[PDB]
Amino acid sequence: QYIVARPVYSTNAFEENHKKTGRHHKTFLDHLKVCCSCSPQKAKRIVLSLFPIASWLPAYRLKEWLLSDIVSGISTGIVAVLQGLAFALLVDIPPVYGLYASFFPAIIYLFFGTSRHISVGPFPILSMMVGLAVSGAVSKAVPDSLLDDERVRVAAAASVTVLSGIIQLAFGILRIGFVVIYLSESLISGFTTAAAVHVLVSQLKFIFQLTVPSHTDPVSIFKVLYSVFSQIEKTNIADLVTALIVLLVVSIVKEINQRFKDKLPVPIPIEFIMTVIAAGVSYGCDFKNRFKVAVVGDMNPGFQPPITPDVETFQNTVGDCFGIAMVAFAVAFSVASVYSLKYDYPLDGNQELIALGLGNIVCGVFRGFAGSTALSRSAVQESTGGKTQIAGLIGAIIVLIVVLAIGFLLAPLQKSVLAALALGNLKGMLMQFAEIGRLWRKDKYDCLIWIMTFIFTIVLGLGLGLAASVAFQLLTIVFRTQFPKCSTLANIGRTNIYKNKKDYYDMYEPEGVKIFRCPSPIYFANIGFFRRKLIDAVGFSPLRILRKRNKALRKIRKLQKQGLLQVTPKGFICTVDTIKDSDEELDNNQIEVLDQPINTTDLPFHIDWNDDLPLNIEVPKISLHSLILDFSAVSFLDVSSVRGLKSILQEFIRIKVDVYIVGTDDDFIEKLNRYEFFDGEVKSSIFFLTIHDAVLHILMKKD
Amino acid sequence: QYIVARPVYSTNAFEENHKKTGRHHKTFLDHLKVCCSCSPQKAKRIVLSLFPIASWLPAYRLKEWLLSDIVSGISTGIVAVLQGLAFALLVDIPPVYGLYASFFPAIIYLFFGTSRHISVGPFPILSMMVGLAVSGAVSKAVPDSLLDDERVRVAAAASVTVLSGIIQLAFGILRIGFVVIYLSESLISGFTTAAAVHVLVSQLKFIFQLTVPSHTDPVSIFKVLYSVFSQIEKTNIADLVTALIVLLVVSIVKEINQRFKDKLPVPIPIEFIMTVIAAGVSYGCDFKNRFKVAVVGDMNPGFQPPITPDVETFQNTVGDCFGIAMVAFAVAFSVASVYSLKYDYPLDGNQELIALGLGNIVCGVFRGFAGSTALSRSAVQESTGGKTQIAGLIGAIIVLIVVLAIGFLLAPLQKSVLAALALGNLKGMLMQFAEIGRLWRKDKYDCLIWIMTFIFTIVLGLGLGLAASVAFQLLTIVFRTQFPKCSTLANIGRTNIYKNKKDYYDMYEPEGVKIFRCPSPIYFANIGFFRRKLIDAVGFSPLRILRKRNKALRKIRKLQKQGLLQVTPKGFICTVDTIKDSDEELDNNQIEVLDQPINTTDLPFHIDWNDDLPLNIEVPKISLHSLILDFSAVSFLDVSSVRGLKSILQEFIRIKVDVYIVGTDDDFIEKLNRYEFFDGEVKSSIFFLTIHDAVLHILMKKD
Ligand SMILES: CC(C)CCC[C@@H](C)[C@H]1CC[C@H]2[C@@H]3CC=C4C[C@@H](OC(=O)CCC(=O)O)CC[C@]4(C)[C@H]3CC[C@]12C
Ligand SMILES: CC(C)CCC[C@@H](C)[C@H]1CC[C@H]2[C@@H]3CC=C4C[C@@H](OC(=O)CCC(=O)O)CC[C@]4(C)[C@H]3CC[C@]12C
Ligand SMILES: CC(C)CCC[C@@H](C)[C@H]1CC[C@H]2[C@@H]3CC=C4C[C@@H](OC(=O)CCC(=O)O)CC[C@]4(C)[C@H]3CC[C@]12C
Ligand SMILES: CC(C)CCC[C@@H](C)[C@H]1CC[C@H]2[C@@H]3CC=C4C[C@@H](OC(=O)CCC(=O)O)CC[C@]4(C)[C@H]3CC[C@]12C
Ligand SMILES: CC(C)CCC[C@@H](C)[C@H]1CC[C@H]2[C@@H]3CC=C4C[C@@H](OC(=O)CCC(=O)O)CC[C@]4(C)[C@H]3CC[C@]12C
Ligand SMILES: CC(C)CCC[C@@H](C)[C@H]1CC[C@H]2[C@@H]3CC=C4C[C@@H](OC(=O)CCC(=O)O)CC[C@]4(C)[C@H]3CC[C@]12C
Ligand SMILES: CC(C)CCC[C@@H](C)[C@H]1CC[C@H]2[C@@H]3CC=C4C[C@@H](OC(=O)CCC(=O)O)CC[C@]4(C)[C@H]3CC[C@]12C
Ligand SMILES: CC(C)CCC[C@@H](C)[C@H]1CC[C@H]2[C@@H]3CC=C4C[C@@H](OC(=O)CCC(=O)O)CC[C@]4(C)[C@H]3CC[C@]12C
Ligand SMILES: Cc1c(CC(=O)O)c(=O)oc2c(C)c(OCc3cccc(Br)c3)ccc12
Ligand SMILES: Cc1c(CC(=O)O)c(=O)oc2c(C)c(OCc3cccc(Br)c3)ccc12
Repeated sequence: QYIVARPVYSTNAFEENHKKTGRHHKTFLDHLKVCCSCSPQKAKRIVLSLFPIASWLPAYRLKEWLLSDIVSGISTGIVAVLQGLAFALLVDIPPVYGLYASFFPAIIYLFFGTSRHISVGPFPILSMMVGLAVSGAVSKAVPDSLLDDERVRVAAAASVTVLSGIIQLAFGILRIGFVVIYLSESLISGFTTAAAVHVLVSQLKFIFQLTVPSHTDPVSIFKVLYSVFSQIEKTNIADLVTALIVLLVVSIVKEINQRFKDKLPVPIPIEFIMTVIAAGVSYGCDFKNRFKVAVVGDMNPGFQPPITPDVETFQNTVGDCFGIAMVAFAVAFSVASVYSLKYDYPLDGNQELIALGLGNIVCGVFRGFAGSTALSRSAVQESTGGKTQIAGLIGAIIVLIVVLAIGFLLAPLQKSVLAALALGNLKGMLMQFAEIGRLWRKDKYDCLIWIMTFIFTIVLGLGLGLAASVAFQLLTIVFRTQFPKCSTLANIGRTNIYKNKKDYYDMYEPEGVKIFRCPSPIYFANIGFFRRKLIDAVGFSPLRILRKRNKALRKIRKLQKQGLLQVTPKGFICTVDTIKDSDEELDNNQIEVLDQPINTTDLPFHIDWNDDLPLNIEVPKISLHSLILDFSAVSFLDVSSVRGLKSILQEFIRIKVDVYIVGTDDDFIEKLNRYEFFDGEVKSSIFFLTIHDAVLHILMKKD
Repeated sequence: QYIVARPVYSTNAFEENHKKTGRHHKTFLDHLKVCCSCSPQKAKRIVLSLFPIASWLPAYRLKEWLLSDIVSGISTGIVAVLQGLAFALLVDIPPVYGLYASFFPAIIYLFFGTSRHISVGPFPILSMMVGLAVSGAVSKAVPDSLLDDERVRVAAAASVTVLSGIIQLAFGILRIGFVVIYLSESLISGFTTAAAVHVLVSQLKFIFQLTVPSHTDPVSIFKVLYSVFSQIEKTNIADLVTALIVLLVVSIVKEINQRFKDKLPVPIPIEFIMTVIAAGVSYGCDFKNRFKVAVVGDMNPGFQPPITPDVETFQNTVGDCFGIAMVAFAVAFSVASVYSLKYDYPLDGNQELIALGLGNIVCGVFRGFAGSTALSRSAVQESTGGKTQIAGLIGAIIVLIVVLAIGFLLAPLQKSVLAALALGNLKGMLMQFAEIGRLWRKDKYDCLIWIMTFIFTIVLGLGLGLAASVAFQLLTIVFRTQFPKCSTLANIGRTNIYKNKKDYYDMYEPEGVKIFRCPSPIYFANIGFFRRKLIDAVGFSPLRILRKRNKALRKIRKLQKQGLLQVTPKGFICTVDTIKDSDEELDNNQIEVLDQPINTTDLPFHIDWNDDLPLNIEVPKISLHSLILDFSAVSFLDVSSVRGLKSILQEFIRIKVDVYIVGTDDDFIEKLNRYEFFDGEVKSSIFFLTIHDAVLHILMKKD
């Protein structure tokens, strides 16, 4: 049974009775001293962190990993070259550079990445942001045949990717890799759904084989839809039907692969065996002159010389570069986190940012585009049996083999099989659409975040949609605690349990005592509402009572000066039957005098202010004689709430009702001590430990 | 003394023992029914709210107000015409329209405003924002002698003010007048400081009588500084010296007016006598040909015909219109709130928005600009003795008299005495600069908001700086609770008081029990940090323990299948001296099997998992056998934190350690019931009332 026999504490007698350890809080000098205190072990640890490869390469086990690693590397390399060919078209650049986006960063990641399962490269939505940023750049560059336009587009892509990599490297160096926590789960869901719809709309111009002008940021998806639906009559029926059949069978075989896992190890690489089928069917049968199907151009073999990034493209695409870098880092961290949790190894987000930045910089310098890990490719690599990043090495080797020697294949490719392959990974993100119902029935509040994120992204394009969604998500925090369900507490069962005042039957509030609870932190957006709710719950504005008391005191002093009232130690003689009620109206610049606290030290009679006054003065009465604030859920006050709380406490103290604050820990009172909260009026003895402690102290003091 | 004797409760037995009132929460149908249920009393109340004038005109007391009201009206009218002349110059439009901005809205406010002390009109910040919006509008309008430029500027000003009034009216209709609470006190202070610097820089082109191009939003103050400092040699020494002397005398007299209040009622109207002596000195002595001082042009008497607002200017300045409307409403509410608190009358924010919108619309339709209440003018009107809005009527009457009959005056005005008068009321706002020190020594977190607001406003111009600062402040809200000071609790004095684990000496944690406290709400930005801190405090990742236990069970089952181990009710025979340790490496797509909950029902021996296992299995031991989460400060969980909490609770329950949640009220458990938090695993019996209740229940269950 709950049995306690302790003295009543008030966090002041408690501090005296129980001494503290007196821990020294960390200053600013010692922090700098300890981070700047270089040591050989610290240097070795920081170097190993900056070069994670040396951490695990000597620890590689050469018996149970090589076969699985090489198989996964081959499979992920094939899927990576196919995905690069598909994704390079989203930027309206020649597909050759796609191989670079699937080759250069991954190699760099091998020597700087900390994860062990993801497969670095391009993923479709990042490619779409690259394309949007490029279309913005070329349309804004001041001017000083189509191959020239393609070359300037690829130059813009390289520049934008180099700047994105520079931004990622700068973020990683500054050790601000904790930014990824500002993106909620609901915002991520909404962004994934909107991105799914965006990629579905953007692949249409390849499924139908039409020509669309490169649209811009303000409203992109709807413009692409309009321009692609205005020219249905100019479609290619053969390309449409082949895209539909390959997409349908790819989805079917993906469903079979997901359904059958135990009986089917090393899942069927339908992508390779089907791109080869499409290539073989196109070859010989000539789906380039018998039909008018667009075909991937002749691949020019060999690498390309690096080009310095353009300063003008840096200047014109800064905000979109910030956006693309943040999206890339967030996607990579979210993809790697699941595998890290599954296999239980440490993950360094900041090192991930550094590796991504270096990979992006290297790839962009060599005419590629921004890269990360792709969920579909990473899932393929892991499920095939990927163990370490050596699978990434084998994938890069396969991509290099394709880009160097085996390049005249994939040349008769249908240029729509790639689009269907890219869009076939849309099952998860589109099926995620069934999240409005769950959130609405669950929380009714994160559903608002999801819907607003979806609408904002769809309207604004992913460059600005993410930022607007983040702003709205941050605003929803203030929205949640904008109107706290402030309540009045009361005793239950004549014990030390206190609950809401409209929830039970055998309740008993102590006489002249009202207990208030505000179950949310009080900051700039809450102090007004908290003050209004507290005043309404109490039943009277303390300032009004104080002003009325001051006016009554002034009237009494005036009557005493006129001699109509004689001051006695007990009461007054009141040598008047009835006065004419010559109430005075105080002008401006003098009403503030009524705000001052009342001190009747001159008058021997201690006026009760609650029974009655001579000559029938107003003097409104108050039954409440003590107030306890249940600050058990208050988590932080900064400035405005502190000023409001100080004003409220001064107002209550001045009308001669004590106020007690209950439930706060030592950290809260320590923090409040800095705000100059305490002074000659609001002492430090108003803080207590538990509501029952406060009420017991009140009862002891009163009688 | 603190005496209590009650049974141990767990918010489930407590619910059964103490029945609830069963209050019916308001639905969506009843809310609509009650707001749509029109009633004659409700209609009368809503009409009186929509026309607050009829509320107080019959209640006017024509014995003690009329003299003070008329005096205040005359004084505020003189100061209002002077201020309008000064402020209209900030928009680079002829000063005539300034009178309109000081006349039209105020009259409208008389029939729609609810405040009783403020004086409606233009204030220099709103004029500057109008000027910036106009300069943006004319520079962006597609094209289809100097007076034509002035006429198009005034047309743009009228259009932008009409749109701002429309926005204000729309906001007031929608009853969203609570937006004004999103602006903290620190943000307000920073904005006022930056705006003081802005007005000081923008009055320079009049302080010296030069010519400056109308700069734009991106960086305005610095551009004006450069273009005004490149032409110091083209100044007017007479204008400079006269502006300096009028500034000096007005500052000195303001100082003596603040210092001397009791001995000097109805404060000296220094502005009126100063401008009249400046005009008299200019007249006759001809400060227009003896010197080259720019003067106010010949006033064209009479009103002007209304012009329809321009659609092109409407669409070109939507965002700046939103910004100016919000700034105007916030300024008016902040100015009126102080007086409402001083005189204790009801104040309606939504009605204030409606009145401001109607006034702005009427003024803009009649060729004026945006209007609000100015702190200087309102303070003058109140301190002179203003009692109600009739003083506003008298001020509007004086302005009308000036604009109709006495208009040839103020023509020999010096066009810099007005600038000096406008800038002389800046001391009380520039003295806010000494707020960085107070905040830094006080809170160290709102000082960041103040500095960021100052920098953002200075760099970006007010219209964008306000929005950027609001976004940063909303981000700071998350910043405060991004890294909660998570702590471990322990008993104090062998009683029901629990405190931090590094703050006392005679502490006693119960055996195998760790109590965790997270003193901040857990949302998307906190669940990862909370989980990491909790796991670190406990000392082991539960998932690792569960996986190792599952691996050990699989190995034991394999040995039993091979027959090397014989299962007995107590222990095993273990018919092997030592095995070769043929540890198996589980491949991918099968590791998740180790994640499944443990269930050794088939084996009769209940494995303790803490003493020892045959054949020297790893099986890490855990001393902790019960965990209590002090959810006394948790205020809200939405989705992501709920998912993380469910995962953590499942992980802990599966490794056979009970988990209890303590301190939450009925509202929190009711809310958590919706998130599908409870199921067959995490029952509803894990919630308790107090930490001592939880530990007492643990002790009772254990022994
Ligand atoms: C609060 C929620 C609803 C988000 C706010 C939505 C606005 C930011 C969107 C909605 C409608 C959009 C407009 C809809 C149509 C157009 C026309 C469009 O012009 C073209 O047709 C350009 C063609 C070309 O040059 O290729 C330029 C963007 C614009 C003004 C859009 C700008 C962005 C707007 C205002
Ligand atoms: C979230 C809120 C804003 C509700 C969404 C409303 C939509 C139904 C509206 C808002 C913006 C509108 C679009 C604004 C601009 C365009 C582009 C316009 O096409 C062009 O300008 C032609 C391009 C060219 O040929 O250069 C066709 C109409 C369309 C898709 C509009 C279709 C209807 C849209 C999507
Ligand atoms: C976390 C921080 C450190 C990352 C910021 C990214 C910088 C590495 C980028 C972003 C803005 C870039 C600048 C944007 C604009 C210019 C002006 C440009 O000057 C010109 O020659 C202008 C050309 C013209 O306008 O005619 C020189 C490069 C520079 C400094 C850029 C250099 C690279 C900068 C600093
Ligand atoms: C995330 C935190 C830790 C750092 C964020 C820093 C950025 C918000 C700032 C830092 C420097 C800024 C840049 C400084 C200089 C320039 C060049 C500027 O271009 C010009 O100088 C144009 C001049 C002309 O047109 O005459 C465009 C803005 C930009 C890219 C700025 C963009 C915003 C930047 C990257
Ligand atoms: C991160 C915090 C601390 C500061 C916020 C950074 C940006 C929001 C600001 C800082 C520097 C600003 C830039 C500074 C200089 C210019 C040049 C300016 O162009 C001119 O001055 C053209 C006129 C002329 O120079 O003749 C256009 C705005 C711009 C790009 C500014 C845009 C807004 C920027 C990037
Ligand atoms: C704390 C940081 C983030 C912001 C403050 C930095 C300032 C010291 C810099 C940043 C942008 C600069 C401005 C960028 C552009 C211009 C416009 C330029 O206007 C002109 O007349 C240029 C044309 C010419 O004179 O040839 C004058 C300098 C100025 C105000 C610069 C002055 C110095 C500024 C304000
Ligand atoms: C729900 C509440 C918050 C409503 C708030 C009001 C504003 C959002 C409305 C009121 C007036 C509206 C404007 C009134 C007139 C027009 C002209 C209209 O026509 C054009 O400018 C296009 C034709 C052309 O090119 O001339 C475009 C929308 C716009 C700017 C409107 C945009 C939306 C505004 C600002
Ligand atoms: C704050 C909440 C309560 C309401 C938010 C509404 C605004 C953010 C939206 C609603 C309607 C929008 C307007 C709808 C239409 C247009 C016309 C658009 O111009 C064009 O379509 C130009 C097309 C061309 O030039 O061909 C410019 C933006 C604007 C004013 C939009 C600006 C953003 C507005 C005011
Ligand atoms: C394009 C894409 C694909 C297509 C493919 O990989 O083939 C996918 O499968 O998953 C995605 C996921 C899960 C995404 O969310 C990650 C995220 C985390 C934090 C902030 C933000 Br913003 C985004 C974003 C894009 C994709
Ligand atoms: C122009 C101006 C003058 C000049 C004069 O009247 O002579 C003044 O004296 O005070 C001001 C104050 C105190 C201002 O802050 C009010 C505010 C409240 C809430 C949000 C925001 Br954003 C702003 C804004 C402008 C002025």
